[PDB]
Amino acid sequence: ALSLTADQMVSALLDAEPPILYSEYDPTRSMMGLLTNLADRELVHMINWAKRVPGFVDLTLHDQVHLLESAWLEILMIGLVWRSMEHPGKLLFAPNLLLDRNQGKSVMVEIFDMLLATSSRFRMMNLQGEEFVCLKSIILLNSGVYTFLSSTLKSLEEKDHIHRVLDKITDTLIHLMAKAGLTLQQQHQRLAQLLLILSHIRHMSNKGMEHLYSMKSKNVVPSYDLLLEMLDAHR
Amino acid sequence: ALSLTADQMVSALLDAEPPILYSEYDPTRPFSMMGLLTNLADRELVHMINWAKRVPGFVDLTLHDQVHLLESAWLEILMIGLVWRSMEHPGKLLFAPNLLLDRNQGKSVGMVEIFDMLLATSSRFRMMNLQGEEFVCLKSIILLNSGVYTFLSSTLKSLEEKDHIHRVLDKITDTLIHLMAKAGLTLQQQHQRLAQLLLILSHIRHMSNKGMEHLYSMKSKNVVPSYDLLLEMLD
Ligand SMILES: Oc1ccc2c(c1)CC[C@H](c1ccccc1)[C@@H]2c1ccc(OCCN2CCCC2)cc1
Ligand SMILES: Oc1ccc2c(c1)CC[C@H](c1ccccc1)[C@@H]2c1ccc(OCCN2CCCC2)cc1
Repeated sequence: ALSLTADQMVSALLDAEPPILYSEYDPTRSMMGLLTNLADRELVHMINWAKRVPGFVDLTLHDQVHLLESAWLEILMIGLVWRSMEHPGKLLFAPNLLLDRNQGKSVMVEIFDMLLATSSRFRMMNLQGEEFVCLKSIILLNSGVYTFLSSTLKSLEEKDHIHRVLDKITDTLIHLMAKAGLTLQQQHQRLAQLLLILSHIRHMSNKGMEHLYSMKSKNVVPSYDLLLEMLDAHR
Repeated sequence: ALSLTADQMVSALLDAEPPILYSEYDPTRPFSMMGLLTNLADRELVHMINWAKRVPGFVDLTLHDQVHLLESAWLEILMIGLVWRSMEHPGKLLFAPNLLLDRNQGKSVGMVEIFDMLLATSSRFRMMNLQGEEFVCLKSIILLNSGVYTFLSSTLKSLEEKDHIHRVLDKITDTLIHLMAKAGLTLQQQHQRLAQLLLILSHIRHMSNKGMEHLYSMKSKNVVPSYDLLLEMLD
């Protein structure tokens, strides 16, 4: 896992990409309903993607669940922002569900606006697909790593492993930038620009989690046990 | 500001550092908690405004954008300051030199949750052996980055403002790399450490959101600094 080359890391991540799902509605002849149904179906595929992120299945089941519990909304969001990049002023939730900010005003527009701004920022930077899949894996590995409130020997080893995998993704990002002919200065500047966007994505997830919690619906935040069930796969 | 050398940037940030304040209580009296922390935070905010104006490039911005940046970043900046001065006190948070608290003392006034996250950040700083020069760079990055994706304006002036902010952020990136090269780190180690440092900022954003949630939940008129209060201090 930690022996992969930069190109091999990229190929692994590109091959692991989840599919783009459609919204489920009768196109012949409810907004939050549609988004929730979409998000729920994406989550199943996200679990498959996560297990194919180099290093992720080396972790205990418990730590895998903790990471996904922390990162799942950030991952949905960065995927949406990536899909939306070439659609200025709109969010491509699905190919049959492309919404502008006005259509967010039915429940939400605050969140829509933050996502739209991220998409624009990605457009301004000319974010590449290879960079995107690196950033998405970084979110998965990083978002929950500081909240392992455990200091068992096992936990120390798990955190050390995660930071080693995060280092390899850093090396990989730098490599893609060197491959594109960027100077050393441009490389570290772009690395920093990309990573700083992750704090905003964290911010957006927190705002969105605040909404889901306020709905006071039993199933709207994925339980540890539900995440456990999807992750704890038999063979 | 964009013409400062790396060493000049560091010197300017080091000289701009705010003082360490004390908690205001009669130490001869029996040992409220939120009251002490709030009084401390309020007095720190005044010095924070002073610090911000000495961050190279910050006063080049419009008053309105300065307020926006501080509105977005002020709790993150208090938190990173806390985590930094707690670095050499494992298991404790050094709110002030006369107010060193462990997690059991956080349980008095949903605070232990926030205490635990702060403690974990301090431990992460400790393990990375974070340096003072690095810390002031990171704090400046928070000030400039946290609000830059939420200006929600695309006037010519706002385009110029965002461009300037990203140029200053780039210079701070250059500065961090130079500090690491000065310390003898290889190019690989430099990029990996830059990444490790910046990824911690997502967790600090997370912590600020959790804390803002508490302050808002108090329903007290002045506990979240208003736009116009920040404007008066920034005049
Ligand atoms: O590609 C995507 C599909 C749907 C979404 C997003 C990306 C980005 C955030 C969205 C959002 C809008 C308003 C409030 C909060 C978030 C929305 C979305 C809606 C609902 C969600 O949660 C539904 C609950 N559901 C239960 C288990 C997991 C999710 C997640 C995301
Ligand atoms: O060095 C510092 C002084 C005080 C603090 C911190 C750092 C870190 C977060 C703290 C916290 C504890 C519980 C909940 C939220 C945050 C607490 C703190 C307490 C109160 C605060 O807000 C008071 C309101 N006040 C009104 C204008 C500005 C702040 C901010 C930070």
